[PDB]
Amino acid sequence: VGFSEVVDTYWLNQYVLNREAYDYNTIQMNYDTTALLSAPAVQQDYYKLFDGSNARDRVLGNKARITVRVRSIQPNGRGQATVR
Amino acid sequence: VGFSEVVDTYWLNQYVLNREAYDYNTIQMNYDTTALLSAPAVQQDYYKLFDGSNARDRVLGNKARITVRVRSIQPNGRGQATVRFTTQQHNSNGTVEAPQHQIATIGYTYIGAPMRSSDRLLNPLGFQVTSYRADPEILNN
Amino acid sequence: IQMNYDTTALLSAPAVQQDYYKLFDGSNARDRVLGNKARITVRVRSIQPNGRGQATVRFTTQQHNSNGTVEAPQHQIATIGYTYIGAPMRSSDRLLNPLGFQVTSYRADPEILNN
Amino acid sequence: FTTQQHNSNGTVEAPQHQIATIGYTYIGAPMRSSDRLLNPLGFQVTSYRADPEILNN
Repeated sequence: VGFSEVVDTYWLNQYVLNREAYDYNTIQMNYDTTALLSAPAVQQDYYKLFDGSNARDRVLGNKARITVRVRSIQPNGRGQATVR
Repeated sequence: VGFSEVVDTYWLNQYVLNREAYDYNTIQMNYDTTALLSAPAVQQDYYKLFDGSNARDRVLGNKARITVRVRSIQPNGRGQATVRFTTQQHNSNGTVEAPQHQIATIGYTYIGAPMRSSDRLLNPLGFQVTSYRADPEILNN
Repeated sequence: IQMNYDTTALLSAPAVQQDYYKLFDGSNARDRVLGNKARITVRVRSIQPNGRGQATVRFTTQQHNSNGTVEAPQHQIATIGYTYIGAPMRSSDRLLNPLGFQVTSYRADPEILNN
Repeated sequence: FTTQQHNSNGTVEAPQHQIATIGYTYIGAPMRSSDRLLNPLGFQVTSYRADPEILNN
């Protein structure tokens, strides 16, 4: 049975925007996307932002939302870039 | 060891194109259509784009126009999809501005068939945007 | 027009598509007569189905132009024979006609306003 | 044809415009006094529909 700069700046932008932004209505995709674009260490740091009494899910919840936009990204080396 | 979307993308396209686009000559239909395909919260956000001194109606007016086209839409969950599209500005002097790339995130549902002839002939399915945002795409290619 | 043109073809049986394409051919082509000097605005007032793939469309039309003038509006009635061919299998078609609407017969005559 | 609604509070609704399509025949004179004094010709509708008129004027 069983036998049968352009590219990096895009990812850096989408990562920051989705990571930092928040909307009760779309966050499940941004949340999973951020994790998909994060090393387990990073994923955990991110997941923790939605934990405890100060969780983004409780602080913003469905009462407030965060809008994020990237102005400029410039790579600076060997796996490293700055996002403004 | 050896053992080892069609309908929603249409509405999302038509919504973004009509919402983001502008032409003095056709905007009344795109404007009403956008509202018809929007939750009151969303409708208000949209209506406000035509208000004040920076209103699309005053900035573009009948001097400049916006052309919008959608490249690709991919649903990602439970009332949510990503729309990848472009936009450009044309004007009365015959010039064209460089095209921009944008990505919209749309939260949506359907409210069923409407009960007015002026609505059913535009949105029979009941498509409704409940949340909307669109950011510039950064072409880090 | 490029989108309306392709959309019309997308919603038309080959026989109908050809009838439509021909309106843009020859010296009397819409592309030469209207070109970029004049434009046509169309709005539908009412549609009522009457049978088995057939409906009546009551609509109006008017011509606008580059000199800022407008011709008196005309009234027309279309008779449309139609079916559906199901969902298309190309992204360029499904994002325009997912239902498969297709006109199999088409005519539109002037309305005589005997009011 | 046209149609309008009036009511007990003395108000009147805006008139609407409609168009009927009538399929018909005649069945000849009826054989009852209560019918011949109303439809002696035998008029009979065999199919009927009426849709709103769209005043695209």
